[PDB]
Amino acid sequence: CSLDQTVAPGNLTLCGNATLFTTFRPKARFIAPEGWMNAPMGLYQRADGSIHAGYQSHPKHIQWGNISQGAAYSSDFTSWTDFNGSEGYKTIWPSQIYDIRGVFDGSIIKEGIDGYPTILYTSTSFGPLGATLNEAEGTETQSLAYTTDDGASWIKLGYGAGQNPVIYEWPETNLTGFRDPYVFQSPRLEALLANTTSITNATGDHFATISGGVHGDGARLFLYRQHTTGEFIKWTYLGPLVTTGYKESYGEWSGNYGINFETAGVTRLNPAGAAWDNGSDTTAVDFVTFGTEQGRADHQNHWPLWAAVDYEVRDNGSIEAVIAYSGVQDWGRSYAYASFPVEGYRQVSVGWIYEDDDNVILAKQFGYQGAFTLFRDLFVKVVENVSPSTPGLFEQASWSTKNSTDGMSVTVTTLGQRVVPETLAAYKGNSTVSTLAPVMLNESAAAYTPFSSQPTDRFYALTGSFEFGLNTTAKAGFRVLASEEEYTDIWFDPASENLTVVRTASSLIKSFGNDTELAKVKLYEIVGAESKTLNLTVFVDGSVIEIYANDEVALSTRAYPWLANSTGAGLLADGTTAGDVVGVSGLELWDGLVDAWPARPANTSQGLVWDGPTAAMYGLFAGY
Amino acid sequence: CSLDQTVAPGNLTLCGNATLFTTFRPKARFIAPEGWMNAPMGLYQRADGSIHAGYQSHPKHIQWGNISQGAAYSSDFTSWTDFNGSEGYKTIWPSQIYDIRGVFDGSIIKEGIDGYPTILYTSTSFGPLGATLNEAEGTETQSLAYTTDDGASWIKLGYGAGQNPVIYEWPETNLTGFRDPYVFQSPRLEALLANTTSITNATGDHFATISGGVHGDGARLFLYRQHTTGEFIKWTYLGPLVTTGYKESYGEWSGNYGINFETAGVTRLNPAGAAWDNGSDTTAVDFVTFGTEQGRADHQNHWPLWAAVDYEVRDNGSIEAVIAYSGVQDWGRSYAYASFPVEGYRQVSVGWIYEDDDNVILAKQFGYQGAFTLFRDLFVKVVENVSPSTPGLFEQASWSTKNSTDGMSVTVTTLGQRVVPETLAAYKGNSTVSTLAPVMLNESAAAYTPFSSQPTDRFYALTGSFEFGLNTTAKAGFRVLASEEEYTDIWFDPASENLTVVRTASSLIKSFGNDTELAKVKLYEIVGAESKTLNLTVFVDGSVIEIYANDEVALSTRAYPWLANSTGAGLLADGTTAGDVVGVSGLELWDGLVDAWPARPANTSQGLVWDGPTAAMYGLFAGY
Ligand SMILES: *[C@@H]1O[C@H](CO)[C@@H](O[C@@H]2O[C@H](CO)[C@@H](O[C@@H]3O[C@H](CO[C@H]4O[C@H](CO[C@H]5O[C@H](CO)[C@@H](O)[C@H](O)[C@@H]5O[C@H]5O[C@H](CO)[C@@H](O)[C@H](O)[C@@H]5O)[C@@H](O)[C@H](O[C@H]5O[C@H](CO)[C@@H](O)[C@H](O)[C@@H]5O)[C@@H]4O)[C@@H](O)[C@H](O[C@H]4O[C@H](CO)[C@@H](O)[C@H](O)[C@@H]4O[C@H]4O[C@H](CO)[C@@H](O)[C@H](O)[C@@H]4O[C@H]4O[C@H](CO)[C@@H](O)[C@H](O)[C@@H]4O)[C@@H]3O)[C@H](O)[C@H]2NC(C)=O)[C@H](O)[C@H]1NC(C)=O
Ligand SMILES: *[C@@H]1O[C@H](CO)[C@@H](O[C@@H]2O[C@H](CO)[C@@H](O[C@@H]3O[C@H](CO[C@H]4O[C@H](CO[C@H]5O[C@H](CO)[C@@H](O)[C@H](O)[C@@H]5O[C@H]5O[C@H](CO)[C@@H](O)[C@H](O)[C@@H]5O)[C@@H](O)[C@H](O[C@H]5O[C@H](CO)[C@@H](O)[C@H](O)[C@@H]5O)[C@@H]4O)[C@@H](O)[C@H](O[C@H]4O[C@H](CO)[C@@H](O)[C@H](O)[C@@H]4O[C@H]4O[C@H](CO)[C@@H](O)[C@H](O)[C@@H]4O[C@H]4O[C@H](CO)[C@@H](O)[C@H](O)[C@@H]4O)[C@@H]3O)[C@H](O)[C@H]2NC(C)=O)[C@H](O)[C@H]1NC(C)=O
Ligand SMILES: *[C@@H]1O[C@H](CO)[C@@H](O[C@@H]2O[C@H](CO)[C@@H](O[C@@H]3O[C@H](CO[C@H]4O[C@H](CO)[C@@H](O)[C@H](O[C@H]5O[C@H](CO)[C@@H](O)[C@H](O)[C@@H]5O)[C@@H]4O)[C@@H](O)[C@H](O[C@H]4O[C@H](CO)[C@@H](O)[C@H](O)[C@@H]4O[C@H]4O[C@H](CO)[C@@H](O)[C@H](O)[C@@H]4O)[C@@H]3O)[C@H](O)[C@H]2NC(C)=O)[C@H](O)[C@H]1NC(C)=O
Ligand SMILES: *[C@@H]1O[C@H](CO)[C@@H](O[C@@H]2O[C@H](CO)[C@@H](O[C@@H]3O[C@H](CO[C@H]4O[C@H](CO)[C@@H](O)[C@H](O[C@H]5O[C@H](CO)[C@@H](O)[C@H](O)[C@@H]5O)[C@@H]4O)[C@@H](O)[C@H](O[C@H]4O[C@H](CO)[C@@H](O)[C@H](O)[C@@H]4O[C@H]4O[C@H](CO)[C@@H](O)[C@H](O)[C@@H]4O)[C@@H]3O)[C@H](O)[C@H]2NC(C)=O)[C@H](O)[C@H]1NC(C)=O
Ligand SMILES: OC[C@H]1O[C@@](CO)(OC[C@@]2(O[C@H]3O[C@H](CO)[C@@H](O)[C@H](O)[C@H]3O)O[C@H](CO)[C@@H](O)[C@@H]2O)[C@@H](O)[C@@H]1O
Ligand SMILES: OC[C@H]1O[C@@](CO)(OC[C@@]2(O[C@H]3O[C@H](CO)[C@@H](O)[C@H](O)[C@H]3O)O[C@H](CO)[C@@H](O)[C@@H]2O)[C@@H](O)[C@@H]1O
Ligand SMILES: *[C@@H]1O[C@H](CO)[C@@H](O)[C@H](O)[C@H]1NC(C)=O
Ligand SMILES: *[C@@H]1O[C@H](CO)[C@@H](O)[C@H](O)[C@H]1NC(C)=O
Ligand SMILES: *[C@@H]1O[C@H](CO)[C@@H](O)[C@H](O)[C@H]1NC(C)=O
Ligand SMILES: *[C@@H]1O[C@H](CO)[C@@H](O)[C@H](O)[C@H]1NC(C)=O
Ligand SMILES: *[C@@H]1O[C@H](CO)[C@@H](O)[C@H](O)[C@H]1NC(C)=O
Ligand SMILES: *[C@@H]1O[C@H](CO)[C@@H](O)[C@H](O)[C@H]1NC(C)=O
Ligand SMILES: *[C@@H]1O[C@H](CO)[C@@H](O)[C@H](O)[C@H]1NC(C)=O
Ligand SMILES: *[C@@H]1O[C@H](CO)[C@@H](O)[C@H](O)[C@H]1NC(C)=O
Ligand SMILES: *[C@@H]1O[C@H](CO)[C@@H](O)[C@H](O)[C@H]1NC(C)=O
Ligand SMILES: *[C@@H]1O[C@H](CO)[C@@H](O)[C@H](O)[C@H]1NC(C)=O
Ligand SMILES: *[C@@H]1O[C@H](CO)[C@@H](O)[C@H](O)[C@H]1NC(C)=O
Ligand SMILES: *[C@@H]1O[C@H](CO)[C@@H](O)[C@H](O)[C@H]1NC(C)=O
Repeated sequence: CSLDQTVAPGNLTLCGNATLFTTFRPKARFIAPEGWMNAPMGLYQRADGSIHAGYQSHPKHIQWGNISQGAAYSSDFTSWTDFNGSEGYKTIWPSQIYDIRGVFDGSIIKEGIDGYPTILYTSTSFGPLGATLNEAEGTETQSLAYTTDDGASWIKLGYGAGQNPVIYEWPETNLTGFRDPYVFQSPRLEALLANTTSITNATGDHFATISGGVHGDGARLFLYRQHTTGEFIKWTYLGPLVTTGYKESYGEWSGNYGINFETAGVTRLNPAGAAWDNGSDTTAVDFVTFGTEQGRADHQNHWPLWAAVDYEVRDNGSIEAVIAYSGVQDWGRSYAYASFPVEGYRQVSVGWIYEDDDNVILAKQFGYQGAFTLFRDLFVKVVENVSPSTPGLFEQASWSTKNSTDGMSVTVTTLGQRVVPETLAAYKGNSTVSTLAPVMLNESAAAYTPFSSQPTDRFYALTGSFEFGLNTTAKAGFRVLASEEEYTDIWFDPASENLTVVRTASSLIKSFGNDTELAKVKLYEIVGAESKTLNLTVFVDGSVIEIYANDEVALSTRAYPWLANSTGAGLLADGTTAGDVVGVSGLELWDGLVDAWPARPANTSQGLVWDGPTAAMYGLFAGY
Repeated sequence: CSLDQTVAPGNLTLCGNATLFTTFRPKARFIAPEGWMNAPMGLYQRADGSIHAGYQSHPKHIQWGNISQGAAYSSDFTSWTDFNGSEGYKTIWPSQIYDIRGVFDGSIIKEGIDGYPTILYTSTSFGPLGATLNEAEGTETQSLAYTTDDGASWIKLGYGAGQNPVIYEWPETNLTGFRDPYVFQSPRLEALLANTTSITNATGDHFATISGGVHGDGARLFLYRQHTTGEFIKWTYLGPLVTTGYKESYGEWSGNYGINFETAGVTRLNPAGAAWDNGSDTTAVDFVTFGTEQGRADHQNHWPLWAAVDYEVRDNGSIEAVIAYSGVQDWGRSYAYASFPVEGYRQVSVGWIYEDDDNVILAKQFGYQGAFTLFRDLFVKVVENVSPSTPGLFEQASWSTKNSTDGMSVTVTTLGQRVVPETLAAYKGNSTVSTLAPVMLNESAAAYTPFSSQPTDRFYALTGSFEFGLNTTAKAGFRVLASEEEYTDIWFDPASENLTVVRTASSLIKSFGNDTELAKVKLYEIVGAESKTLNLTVFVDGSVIEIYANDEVALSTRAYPWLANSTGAGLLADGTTAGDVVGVSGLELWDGLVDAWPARPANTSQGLVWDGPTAAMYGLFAGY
């Protein structure tokens, strides 16, 4: 095993465990110290204002198993500190018959058991578990634990009648899944249900959704309500909140609803952020965010989606969330988005970016798998004075339109996402910032034009505003992690409305994924404008490439170039001419970003272990 | 619910939990503080000379489940103190994927991991588990834990490759069971295998048996040897030690070998007690003790047996224990005998006495189930100068015979059992002792003759020597727990060789078992004697009646008389005449015995709990 990054890569499968630990590793974002991670969980803002972030964790392994909550905290979403207790950075782990198969995703009741922060989580036990298997009742249940030390440790309720697990009966037969409880308060839902509480007797101030579906008949999001305020044992099933069809698709802008939901949550937003009104705010919109499985040919069969919904009250005292429009939270290699409330009327969302090594060829050599996305403020994105001649505008696919009284302009509403300002400020302030001169891309434009200032490593951010003609057929964008022989191309093609990440040359190492990523982006044309603009921001962080367009479209992906000098970046141009010109302005490079884990050494591997021959006997975990 | 024991019992099923806690409860023996107990486990003499006793335990329940090690200690086998830690009186419990279904029986390596006492135990996980089910590999494995605080707590080895569980591969396919590891040192077996260690490479000083069987083909005791001295991870399977047939019986004196062995152990004894010679002691005999299941129509389908064995060395470096003669360790409601070494060349055996409420009618009202037997010294019982005209003597069923050179007398050898002297001394010294005049039972004998001194409660011991004519047809014995309306009759009938416990009148409460207990007892007639003698000792301890004959035959059973005055005792006589006389001598009553748990209050119930609806979902434990 040679680690010489000045020559072509050898057979890297001969390299030892964690020998490639630092080679491709993000430095500027949330990531476990080592080993396997997946979904964010247990997210909450603590009493001191800091953020507690949990994650699905399997230390010293590079595949999923014995799944536990790893945890850390931060005052600014950006610089983090690991918890360190008797189980290292874990704070909840399988320990009881009801959760011994895995401590799955859960969410936080801020004022819970004895007034303490309390997690409601999916406690798993034995038996077939999965949307494509014959799962039975009891395999997935929902259980409580609380913390008396602000997340350093959690105490589970006892096992038994009137204690854990607190939710165990399936609300309908033949479920594809029954997990990922999302607990939330909702003045909106309370107001809607207030006239029906005699029917159900459920009057608590917390609601919970559980994600699942029904075999052969599509996904379901089940709504429960806390039966009595201040009491956390009894949760009353109201009814299905979201019901979709077996592999139903709302269309090209909306992914596919698959067969089963995972990590679903419910929020209410207005243009500024989170909305906590009872329905009286006419600018507020109700949203559900949710993962779907088995409705996609690639990306691990997973779509991270969202929908704007209009609530209807059923005669039996339940709520139907009728989908008004439906979109995609991230178009790339991410999933398991969780959102949580943050002071100052914010709702913040974060997901998991998986690797692109699905055949598990170099995972042991990494010594870890997975990272988070950046933390994102959610809000209602409102675009005013939109031209009615914007192509495809009245499809109203993942947005709504409201015509002006005179019919000459439109107001567009959709889900907005932007990186939390704390992270952008910290990134910029710790980076070498190069403000770049604007560039007209015309007949003289090369295919690739390096920026006048270059990155010094694989940790940087770039932004630019690309102004296109209304009938352009030109393509433009950014090339990143670039040398002569390796590079990743991010293109926007206004004629097709497609944002693509072409990865055919991303790496000389042939075992990593190289499929082209694709997102749809609607450039809402403004009344009186003779052009249309794409604001494109890209974060490069080890192997992560995380792309944001117009505070709306997100696409996370992976690139693993071998060569030490595959760090460059610049502008891409295709079919730009004297007549079909792309004006690029607002160009800026941030080199360095932030060291997100200042207390960690460069190599936090503790080695990898094998569970031994019993892993295959039990049949629950891969064992490595 | 009336608790008036001066009148007939009402409907006691209306009584609350643990309302009958003290009514029938043993006071003079080892018993858990409350709830369910079964098999003794983890038995060892600690460095300070005290005895550590573990037991299969399910606190706050009255059926088996979440099975754990409860523990206590004693300096004299007789007066005990509970451990008290974070889990009350438990010291090992289900906590890992490999043992979450139950911490089953295990035994002690005195100088184990890092020099500490170490338990090798059956760690159970999910799946069908049982001799009549389709069990698979992995459901029962064997794991290690060690104690740094003399049994107050145990630390398990980690889960994984080269750690726990340490034995997981089935030695043969289609096992009926794979549990109850019994670890022991054996100069005998080491000497026998010393010439074959090149074949197996197993040279350690500890052996371990694992109890089981093969579907359709009878029970098996599998022999392992520690691969290397001072190392405890690697155990090498040598071969089957004991192989018996599907429901094979050695005869009327030997129970039935059933389909599967449980709690089997291996020892070597001589007339004084334990023998640690390499084979050079010609007075020493190798014994296996073992439970069998599904070879009995009653007594929970369970026989606690023993066999004298002659070891043969196989060509593959394993040992065949060929059964020379075969007997019964206890003929009544006991099972799960464990034996362990005690200083002064002793091997001490103790079992579990279950209740006689198999339909679980009053178990909740008790608030507990089960107790131990008394602790018993094992030894080789040798009877000299036996008359060749002793009926059935040369059947050599559960004994061996050696003729004198002249053929006129025989030496009989069998397994001896007697209550440990520490317990007899403590019992006698703390009791009101009445030494009773001898009684000739003849034509004037009533059916029942009360002793001249009577017990004052349900805690007493009695002994007597019954001298019978060689051709008697008379029966005699003891009546205990007796009033006019309730009593339990213990009869010996020399003509049939049957010791019986008739329980048709044991209690006015009709839900308890009332079947007649039966043991075979061989009165070895002595050359020149014109009579034959039965030495019969009976311990009455709450509901336990524990009977010993001739330091050889043991029979444990249960009686639950309701009336407060059903405590009396005396002599039984049937068919005694002027000519057929039974001389009773050496009569003595010990009233009171010992308070075995002096620190415990009278009622140590902590209430009972229900596991809730998930118990049936998981399908592992009854849930109460
Ligand atoms: C199979 O068997 C298994 C083993 O038996 C069984 O698991 C066990 O289940 C039981 C029962 O559910 C659990 O017991 C509970 O424990 C809770 C606390 O748990 C935390 O702390 C314990 C103990 O910690 C000590 O010991 C450890 C180990 O040495 C140390 O690490 C600690 O530092 C600490 O040490 C100190 O104390 C020791 C003595 O205890 C000393 O020896 C020592 O020197 C130190 O001084 C830990 O062991 C726990 O860890 C385990 O669990 C966590 C997850 O929780 C895992 O991550 C971890 O790996 C371990 O597995 C854990 O950290 C108790 O709070 C709980 O007690 C209450 O609940 C019951 C009702 O169910 C009540 O009877 C009781 O009164 C308590 O409730 C009161 O208090 C709470 C708040 O405190 C209130 O909310 C409640 O309303 C109530 O209030 C009352 O009192 C108030 C105040 O007075 C009053 O105001 C009110 O009005 C009211 O009256 C319970 O004891 C046990 O933890 C499990 N153990 C394990 C190992 O799993 C399993 O379930 C079985 N399975 C099946 C299928 O049956
Ligand atoms: C799913 O995830 C699960 C959770 O992660 C996982 O279970 C966990 O598995 C790990 C890995 O196997 C276990 O970790 C081991 O722990 C052993 C000790 O275990 C006992 O103590 C711990 C910790 O106790 C502290 O914390 C608790 C809880 O707060 C307190 O109650 C205690 O009082 C104590 O508190 C103090 O310390 C804290 C910090 O640790 C402080 O915060 C605190 O303030 C106090 O100061 C307990 O938690 C354990 O309880 C659990 O387990 C018991 C059964 O064992 C249960 O009954 C109970 O309910 C709990 O479940 C327990 O009591 C460690 O000994 C062990 O460490 C060694 O082994 C590894 C190799 O595997 C080595 O890397 C390491 O070096 C250690 O080995 C050395 O030392 C031993 C002797 O000590 C030697 O034999 C050995 O050769 C080696 O020697 C070396 O050093 C020598 C000396 O320098 C030298 O001479 C030699 O030459 C050599 O170099 C390991 O860390 C962990 O306990 C499990 N936890 C739980 C909750 O289950 C599970 O397996 C996963 N499942 C799957 C399927 O993957
Ligand atoms: C005395 O000790 C007991 C522990 O032994 C304590 O707890 C009680 O334990 C008993 C079992 O011994 C429980 O009985 C079972 O109850 C089931 C139905 O429960 C629901 O209704 C009752 C009555 O209104 C409620 O009290 C329960 O509420 C509690 O539990 C819920 C969770 O469900 C919690 O949310 C609450 O907070 C409470 O904790 C429940 O709502 C019942 O299905 C079950 O069924 C069988 O058993 C009886 C008797 O054998 C049969 O008649 C019947 O046919 C069923 O038999 C089954 O047999 C086998 C399985 O064994 C199957 O093959 C069959 O098909 C069949 O299903 C049983 O009756 C009791 O619920 C529980 N009480 C609790 C927790 O409060 C007592 O509390 C304790 N007393 C005191 C004062 O401390
Ligand atoms: C680097 O990290 C790893 C952890 O990932 C550490 O541990 C190693 O982990 C790997 C798995 O990643 C283990 O590989 C597996 O080994 C199985 C056979 O093991 C035995 O032989 C080896 C080699 O001589 C011994 O080292 C082992 O000894 C250890 O374990 C025993 C317990 O058995 C202990 O008693 C010892 O003390 C040791 O701890 C064993 O004796 C092997 O069966 C398994 O099989 C497959 O995997 C490969 C690669 O994918 C395939 O080629 C092959 O076809 C098998 O594929 C399976 O795929 C699926 C299941 O995934 C099935 O559907 C198929 O049917 C098929 O079975 C695998 O190769 C390795 O044993 C283990 N080593 C240990 C514990 O020492 C490393 O130690 C660590 N390195 C360092 C330096 O720290
Ligand atoms: O960690 C559990 C947690 O993650 C979620 C959301 O993705 O489900 C994950 C899921 O897959 C994981 O487990 C498999 C092991 O077979 C592993 O290959 C995969 O990489 C993991 O993401 O967990 C169940 C059980 O494995 C799968 O059906 C599901 O796809 C979330 O729903 C859950 O709380
Ligand atoms: O506690 C386990 C321990 O006991 C032994 C010896 O008797 O096996 C007991 C055994 O039965 C127990 O469990 C059943 C529950 O179905 C209960 O009804 C019974 O009263 C208990 O004695 O355990 C297994 C699994 O339950 C049974 O097949 C077996 O009969 C010993 O072998 C083991 O270590
Ligand atoms: C980058 O590295 C490769 C391999 O060392 C080399 O061939 C190339 O010239 C380097 N310089 C660049 C891309 O500017
Ligand atoms: C569907 O549900 C029932 C239990 O409600 C179960 O018997 C059945 O096996 C399930 N699965 C299928 C494939 O029908
Ligand atoms: C309420 O009605 C809806 C629509 O029919 C149904 O899906 C849901 O199960 C009902 N809620 C119940 C039975 O609690
Ligand atoms: C919205 O505006 C467009 C363009 O003026 C028009 O075609 C459409 O009918 C309008 N919709 C409504 C509801 O008035
Ligand atoms: C650098 O990053 C840290 C950690 O996020 C942040 O607190 C600090 O303000 C940043 N430095 C600047 C803006 O100069
Ligand atoms: C644009 O994307 C869609 C997928 O939504 C695809 O069908 C189409 O071929 C793409 N067109 C171009 C030119 O990239
Ligand atoms: C024993 O008690 C019962 C019921 O109180 C009574 O009938 C009987 O006379 C009592 N005395 C005895 C058996 O000596
Ligand atoms: C017997 O053993 C094999 C595995 O060795 C297994 O396939 C089979 O199902 C077992 N049970 C029966 C009843 O044959
Ligand atoms: C040794 O031979 C015996 C008798 O054939 C056999 O039962 C046992 O399995 C053998 N031991 C092995 C293969 O380790
Ligand atoms: C043992 O003694 C009996 C009675 O004397 C006799 O019948 C039998 O043959 C003797 N056995 C041997 C081996 O000499
Ligand atoms: C009474 O019993 C205790 C506890 O077993 C024992 O130590 C003591 O010697 C006994 N009293 C006597 C013999 O007087
Ligand atoms: C004595 O016991 C045996 C069982 O071993 C039985 O067959 C026989 O009938 C009994 N005889 C009498 C008279 O009790």
